[PDB]
Amino acid sequence: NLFQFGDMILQKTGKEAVHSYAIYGCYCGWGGQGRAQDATDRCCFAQDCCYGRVNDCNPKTATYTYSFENGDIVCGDNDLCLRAVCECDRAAAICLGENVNTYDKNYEYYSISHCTEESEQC
Amino acid sequence: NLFQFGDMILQKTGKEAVHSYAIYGCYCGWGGQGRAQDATDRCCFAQDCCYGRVNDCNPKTATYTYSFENGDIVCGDNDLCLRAVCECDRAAAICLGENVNTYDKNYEYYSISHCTEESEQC
Repeated sequence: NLFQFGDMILQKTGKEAVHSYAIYGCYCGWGGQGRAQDATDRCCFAQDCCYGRVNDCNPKTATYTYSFENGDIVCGDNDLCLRAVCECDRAAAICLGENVNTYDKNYEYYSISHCTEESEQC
Repeated sequence: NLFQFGDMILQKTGKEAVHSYAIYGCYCGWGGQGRAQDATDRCCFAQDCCYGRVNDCNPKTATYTYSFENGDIVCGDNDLCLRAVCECDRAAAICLGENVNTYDKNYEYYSISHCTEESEQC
């Protein structure tokens, strides 16, 4: 679920997701169309593609099992859907940590008016 | 996609989603666990259950066809998945409009610490 993903993001970026990623660019958090504004937004777009490939559960609300082993994120589910969602979140959180250096506050609160361009493809 | 849902929300509530719903309670926008804080949050929880029933597309990025006929929201897709996502958004936007009167700014920016309680069931 997104709060768990938010826990992963906190560990990898030091940022609270509800004040940042939840409203960043055209794809992070609330969005879904337009062009990914930068590397951070591209992580979110790739994660949405990833969610598109899990199977029968709702990624937003699927509550999975995970742990930090040292700093590494380890998904613990056996259940295929919970596990697949956890793997998408893990990968996306590492991607966000990798690109936190170029995080631009100017992309915060983007809305439909900034995200008109044709959507990205998976 | 969420920006289109945001367009529906704007028409029904007069509020810009990225500044409000996108970070409201335990279920609206960024969330997915805990207890729905109020009627508004319950709309979002029911919408997540609705998304759980559409079929093979990613609701966040599925770009559907809709129009306002007077004030009514009319989904125009033939495609089953796009249509089902549009119907979930339409229903959720009407629900949010119906409950805008009890919208509480105090539920804005809720995070995992406020949404610990056991999750709601569909």
